[PDB]
Amino acid sequence: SMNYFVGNSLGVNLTGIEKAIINRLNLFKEMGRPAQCVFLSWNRYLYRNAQNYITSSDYINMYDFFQEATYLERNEPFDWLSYWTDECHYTLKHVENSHDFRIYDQERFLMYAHFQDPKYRILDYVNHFDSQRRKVKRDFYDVRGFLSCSRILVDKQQTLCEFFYNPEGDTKLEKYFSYKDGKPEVQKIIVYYANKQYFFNNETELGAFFIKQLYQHGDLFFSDRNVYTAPIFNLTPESIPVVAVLHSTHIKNIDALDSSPFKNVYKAMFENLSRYRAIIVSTEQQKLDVEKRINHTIPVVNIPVGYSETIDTPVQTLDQRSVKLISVARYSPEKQLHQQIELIKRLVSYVPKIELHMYGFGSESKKLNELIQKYGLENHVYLRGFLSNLDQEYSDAYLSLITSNMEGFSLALLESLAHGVPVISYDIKYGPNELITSDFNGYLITKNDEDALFDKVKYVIDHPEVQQRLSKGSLAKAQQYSKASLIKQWDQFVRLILEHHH
Amino acid sequence: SMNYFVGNSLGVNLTGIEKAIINRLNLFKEMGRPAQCVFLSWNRYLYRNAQNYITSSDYINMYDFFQEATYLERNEPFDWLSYWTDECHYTLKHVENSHDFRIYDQERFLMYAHFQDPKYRILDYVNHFDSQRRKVKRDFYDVRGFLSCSRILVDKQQTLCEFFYNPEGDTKLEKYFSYPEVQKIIVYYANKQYFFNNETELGAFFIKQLYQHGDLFFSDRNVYTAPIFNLTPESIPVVAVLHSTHIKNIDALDSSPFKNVYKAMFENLSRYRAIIVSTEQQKLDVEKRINHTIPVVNIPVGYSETIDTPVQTLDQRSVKLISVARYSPEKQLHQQIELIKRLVSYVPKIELHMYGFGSESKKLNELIQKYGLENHVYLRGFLSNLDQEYSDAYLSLITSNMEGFSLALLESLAHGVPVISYDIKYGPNELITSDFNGYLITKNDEDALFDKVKYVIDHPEVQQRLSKGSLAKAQQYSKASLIKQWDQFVRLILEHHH
Repeated sequence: SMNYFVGNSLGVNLTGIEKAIINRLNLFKEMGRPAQCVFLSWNRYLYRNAQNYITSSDYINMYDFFQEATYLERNEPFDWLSYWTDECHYTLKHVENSHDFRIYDQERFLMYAHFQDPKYRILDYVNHFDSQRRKVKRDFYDVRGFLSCSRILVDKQQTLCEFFYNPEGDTKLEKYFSYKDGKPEVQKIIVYYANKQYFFNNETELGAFFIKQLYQHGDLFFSDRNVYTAPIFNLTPESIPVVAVLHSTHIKNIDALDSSPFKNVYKAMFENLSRYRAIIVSTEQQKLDVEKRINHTIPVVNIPVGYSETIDTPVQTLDQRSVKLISVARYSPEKQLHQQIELIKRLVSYVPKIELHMYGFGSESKKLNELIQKYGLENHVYLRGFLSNLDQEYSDAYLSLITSNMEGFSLALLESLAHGVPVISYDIKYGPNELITSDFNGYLITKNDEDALFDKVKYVIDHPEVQQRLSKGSLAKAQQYSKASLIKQWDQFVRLILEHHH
Repeated sequence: SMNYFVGNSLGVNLTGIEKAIINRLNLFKEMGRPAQCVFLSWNRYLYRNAQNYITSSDYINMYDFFQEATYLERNEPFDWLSYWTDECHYTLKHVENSHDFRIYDQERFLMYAHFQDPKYRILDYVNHFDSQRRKVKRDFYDVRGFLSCSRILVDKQQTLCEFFYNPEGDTKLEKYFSYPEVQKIIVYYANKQYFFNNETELGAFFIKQLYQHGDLFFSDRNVYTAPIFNLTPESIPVVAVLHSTHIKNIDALDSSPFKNVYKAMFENLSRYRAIIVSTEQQKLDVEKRINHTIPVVNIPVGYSETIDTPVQTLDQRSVKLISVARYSPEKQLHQQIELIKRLVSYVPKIELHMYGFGSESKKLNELIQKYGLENHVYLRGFLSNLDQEYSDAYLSLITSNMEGFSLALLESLAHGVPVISYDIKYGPNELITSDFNGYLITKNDEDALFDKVKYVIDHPEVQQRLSKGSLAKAQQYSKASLIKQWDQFVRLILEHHH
């Protein structure tokens, strides 16, 4: 019996869903339930992107599966350069300011080679040219070393068809494209599997075929990238049990709970709820809203998307020479970080040793820097940019701020609570109510009530014994989200879902 | 050491060059010199055409070579319809008036299939369709049963590229097209990749792989093979064979341009060890024209086979004239009909049988009706076997304005049938000595034709003597005489090359 967490891919910078799937895999491994990540998209770098987080046997990519490259690792290094010069007698001309080379057979231009690294150890692509220097084919290499896909071009280097190979060079898939809105769109897929040919019109049908090949009685699927995975599961038999996992607000308009359309990404799942054994959400609050909206037609369960490590590091080493306020938030409009500048503008009068450090990045940085300069707050408000590790930043933090008009469950806030940093947040869906108990580990403020925000922040600055009480509540709150609590939640859920299904 | 006879392919109906090549192969095996026909064009029906003439071990096709399907025989039958329904669960809808099918997966139209046989044991081709019914790919099957080439289509079913497979389905060649001509050829050979701009370069590459020190090449289909040989090294010995007149107009020996099919050869004479022609008469013309730049050698393009049928069983009942000639303008066959219109008043039981086919059928047959000669002149059409037709043949007629070495003439002479021919190039002078085995007549002199034909009919003792000369002329062009000429030529060509 295998648990499959179905997403799309892994990027160089992991998304929220990608992290959620990897975290869930690590819990199932600790727990001792077999689990694997399932990836759908063709990604010839996926093995590189996965290397720092999961083992080869921890995932199945759909294209790797039909290419007979599932569980395959990196080949011995190959020096294409010596092969082309010593064995093939080609002339290699380096392209300056690149890891590229033009390949000639005497005066005849044959190929343009791109290497990923400047040591020329990772071949990326090789373009082929005809007698008129038309680019007719592109060979795309997997980071593991094998030729993954040849792309046949027409007209102005438009994609016509693609052939996907196993590591030995046998064709295992073919895709044919027609252009729509200036982009290639799949019109046909052929697959060589089980000594047969199979035919599909699109990647959703191919996806559905792939799910059916994985499944054995006892297995359980999680639909984690629902924009892609729900249409797939919708083309599979109800005998295959699947749980829909929501990673964001379920509706376009959070203030019209009953009547807002569902988010476009969840539309295919919500329009076929009877397909799904349950929905998982991150917060009790979202659970109650979704259950109400779908009239309890299937079970809805809240399971946090991550867990807290108990901290051994120095915690709360404060001094009264600096009052340090923190925000861990993308510099995006929804976070309303300008309001935190306005708060410090008002507060500095009453203690001028105040500092606000804002950890994140995005489009709003220019506007935030202007306001800082405008208010003369350059020795008080810092845009700290992105910091992968925040652990030293939490030790002297007095208080976290959230001024967002919308939220999701925050692993960032969970980590700052594990470090004993209390928080004052607008009362907005979803996540703040999950991680904040009024007067226990922080305060919830009426959305956009800057005056109430000021009064509450000032109250905690004026009452360090209240700060210390809230800090102890922050440690206690974080400990409810332990590795062991999450395991127990996951174990019980999987047990009950399978019993009901069978 | 191998002898290679390089043509292009084998049609349904073998051409002159194709028969010449197979005939020459037979001779070489008989004398104990290894010989193989070499073919160039992709032809997934080639094994079917070769079947009744040569074994698979007697030829190398260039596409077969790189597809690892040379010396490969027909695959054991395999039921496509039992695969598509029982193993694949597809649905087939027959198309009216065809050996075709539409393959559907449930309601989904996937493929258009096309067989040869009504036993549907020989797949021809399968068209693949996308979700919008666009024809994306055509699969072309070898008559031997393996999938040979997939063609990828774009736009208005235009050829973008083609993939050639070995029988196990490995890609061995790729071709890329712009508008449709080849701009690129990839071949997977000897554990690497070779690149060419066109099929002439692919041709030269193929020749270089075939050649081992001591082999000899013959260039038989020169319009294709000369340009190929022109891109191969001089260390590879090749002889050009001319199977026809070398110039567009035979009356301008000095000034006439070379035939288009022979240009690339004559414009690179030093590449060739020699030229072979069928007649001494042609040899002397070509030698003169090229200022003896390279040897020219006359070797007949066939031989007189041993007689296994009765000969010269004549009867006063009927005087049987024959013509063994394509029904073409150059054979000027109406002249023989005219000859009969004139003779029939002197020889009431004369008959003329004309064996052949071509454009002139209707004109000739109407001329017979016009002269009331339906009891006297027969358009016999094409006969595979003419052995029974010669036994009662009094004489053969050639009234052509132009000829080549005639296998037909050699056959009828081997049957003791003397011949009255116009004295035109080339072939008659080779095979006819006047007053020995027949008479040579001034071209288009129909009065002189009438005079000699009537003379031989009026004097049966003359016909008997010209018959004994016919058997003797045929004996001179025996298989063994032809063997000895080829044997010495090959040995002498190779001797001088090394």
